[PDB]
Amino acid sequence: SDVLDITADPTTAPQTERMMRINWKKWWQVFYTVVDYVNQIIQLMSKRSRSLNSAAFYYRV
Repeated sequence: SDVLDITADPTTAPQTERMMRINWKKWWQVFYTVVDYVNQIIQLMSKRSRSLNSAAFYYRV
């Protein structure tokens, strides 16, 4: 066999293959962190479901 022939680098865009892989790696990292932040916002917006009921029932002493 040999590594100088089996699908060499004629038009398989190998260099771009590795560069693209790195792009998805980072995009995913910032993506997981960005998505988490959004979840915190939602819960923060829906947290107003029974707030007044939490203080009235939590302050009944």
